[PDB]
Amino acid sequence: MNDVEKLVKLLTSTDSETQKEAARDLAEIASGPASAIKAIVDAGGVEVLVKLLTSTDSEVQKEAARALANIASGPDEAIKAIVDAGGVEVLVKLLTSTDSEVQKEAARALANIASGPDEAIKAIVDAGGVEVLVKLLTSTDSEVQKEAARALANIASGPDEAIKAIVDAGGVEVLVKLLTSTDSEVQKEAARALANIASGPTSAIKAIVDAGGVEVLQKLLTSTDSEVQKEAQRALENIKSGGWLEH
Amino acid sequence: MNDVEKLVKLLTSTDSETQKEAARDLAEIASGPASAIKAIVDAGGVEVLVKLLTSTDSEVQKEAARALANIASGPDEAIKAIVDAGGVEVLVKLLTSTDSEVQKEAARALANIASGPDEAIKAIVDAGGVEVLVKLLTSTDSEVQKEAARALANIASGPDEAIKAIVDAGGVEVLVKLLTSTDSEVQKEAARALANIASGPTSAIKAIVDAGGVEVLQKLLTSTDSEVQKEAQRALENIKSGGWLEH
Repeated sequence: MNDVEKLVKLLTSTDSETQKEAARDLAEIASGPASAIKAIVDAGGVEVLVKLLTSTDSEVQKEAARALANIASGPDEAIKAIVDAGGVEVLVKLLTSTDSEVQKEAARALANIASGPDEAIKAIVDAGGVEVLVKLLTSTDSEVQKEAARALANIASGPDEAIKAIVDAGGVEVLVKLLTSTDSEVQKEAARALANIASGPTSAIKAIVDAGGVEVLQKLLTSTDSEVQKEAQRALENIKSGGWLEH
Repeated sequence: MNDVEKLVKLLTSTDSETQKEAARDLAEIASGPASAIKAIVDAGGVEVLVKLLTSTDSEVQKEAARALANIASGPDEAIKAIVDAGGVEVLVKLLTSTDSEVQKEAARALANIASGPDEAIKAIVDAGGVEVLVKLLTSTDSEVQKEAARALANIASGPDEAIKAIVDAGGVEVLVKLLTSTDSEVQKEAARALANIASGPTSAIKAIVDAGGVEVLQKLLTSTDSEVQKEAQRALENIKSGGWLEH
């Protein structure tokens, strides 16, 4: 066995300390090159990490989720490995963990998965992750809010079905509420999510209009944060086009 | 009125000669910069061109379709203008024109539209364009075959639903048959379409396998055409991954 294969073996230790440490080392390795990530994938690390997500020890869950989130930030092949191992359905369940770090890592992993191919986003939608993520937008934990908003923004950059899922879950109204959040990062992600939702079907534009989103986006044109301004402008222009008709 | 607005006005002439000529000049203008294309769009040219598609004069239809195809090769905003004007449903109908030039231009326009955002591809799928395009893959007209295959390849680069539409229409078997076509251009497009279909759901991989596509792609690894080889290799690697599970 090579070094990565040894770490992956330690993930199966019966000692939480050993498990957490192996997952932590794998997470660090995953934060490196795409080649390092491919090493973990070829070593069967994803399947094992996905199993660790079901650990009764939140510490193990958090570290395994963190490793997968780092892996999910790699090549599409890495993301596909996670999806094919059934990792999305499990990460969606961890979104409701009472442990905030588990929630955060789970959301960050889903957000990274959502930055992948349309098939990766579909996996999240089919797993019912959108409705759960929308609920997390109102988490009392700022970090959880940020990751949830970022995940939704990425999901909204996918196919029509993904945006429709956000709309049906009532996410538009919630995201519009977050446009005036004092948490800069949250506001930026909420603005990007809406700009993306606005490039979808006309029905999504209608939801934005109903939520009074046009008036809120208009005020953000004066935001001192250029990223928020930039997203607000893109969202407004998309709204002006009216979205794509559902024929 | 500016020069483009004048041309767009001539499209409504009662003289086919004037109409054809205006559409032809607009097509030429559209083959230029993105700014030139935006000029036509802002002048309301798309709506008018889409109406000309319903002309009883095949000569007018062909020239209007040609102008729209050139327009569709521009910015996503140009493609959206076509979709929002109901141009896709009409172009789909022209695919079955007995006039080969109309078929070719209609297919080329749809192919260009399909190179756009996922919402543009969805419009084609919802209009039932996939099944019609699959039928055109066996057209006795080589050019029509090429445009149809190119359109399907682009459609296959979209969301899961788009690939599923190709599979349900029996397109996979047909595309595999075209892999051994003597028409280089057709073969290249068929290979790209399959490579794209292979990055979809596992069910699409299964269709490729059933069609005996793995063995045909394997033989193309020896093709003297590097593009075919390159697509065959990509398709084979996608097949090896097994596609994305439908959870």
